[PDB]
Amino acid sequence: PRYLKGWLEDVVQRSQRRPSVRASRQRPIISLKERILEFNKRNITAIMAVYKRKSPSGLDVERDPIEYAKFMERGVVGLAILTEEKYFNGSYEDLRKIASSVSVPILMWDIIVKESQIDDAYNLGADTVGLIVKILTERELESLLEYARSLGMEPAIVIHDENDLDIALRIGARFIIITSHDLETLEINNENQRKLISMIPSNVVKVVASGISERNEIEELYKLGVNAFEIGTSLMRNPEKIKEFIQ
Ligand SMILES: c1ccc2[nH]nnc2c1
Repeated sequence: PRYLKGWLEDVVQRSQRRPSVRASRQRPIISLKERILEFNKRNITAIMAVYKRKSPSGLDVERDPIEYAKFMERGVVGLAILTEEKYFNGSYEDLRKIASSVSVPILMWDIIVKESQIDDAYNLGADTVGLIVKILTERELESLLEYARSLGMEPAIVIHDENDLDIALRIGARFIIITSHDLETLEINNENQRKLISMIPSNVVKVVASGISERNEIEELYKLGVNAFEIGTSLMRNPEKIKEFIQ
């Protein structure tokens, strides 16, 4: 990984040490990227709900993971499940239970630094993972992107800024998450969001993550050509908002 400081440096060490999990998957991979393109074609709003009990910015909630996933299943294009353990209070067990219990594609949301975590996502039943340009060197991103593809996954490459986007396009990303989360400060910062969306080429499926809490926000972003929307903290607090997002 890159040289890092702070809570991200802690998580990267934790990820580096994390043992490979005993698990095996119960259905073939379903491409999240392709399901997004199918929603788009059907003129259906494509929401990726996130399951997480805690977040480094302070979310703290208890909700049963299988009940949340089944509630969400009919409304979402897919689910992102936290498996990072310390700051999000997730676990691979949450992903094992969810991916065996619902039919929609699953992204395993974690800080991925090594091939064996991608093997963990595959063996736990996930269809894809995020690879974060701020964590990884360009060489490690190329290597992990190819490794994920070799398992039949198309990973989402996560970007925060223009330097990240230049790397994501150079390595041949076809699936990007644009996040407004500042890893320092841990605040939502949308100042570059519109510019970055406008710089993503036609061959790349784009998803936004930015503390979305209103249908109006999704509406405005869809007009800019965003394909799907990662929504986490608002749905963890009020799951019933899924209707407002997709009605
Ligand atoms: C990993 C996987 C998905 C993400 N969405 N925003 N930030 C992410 C990091």
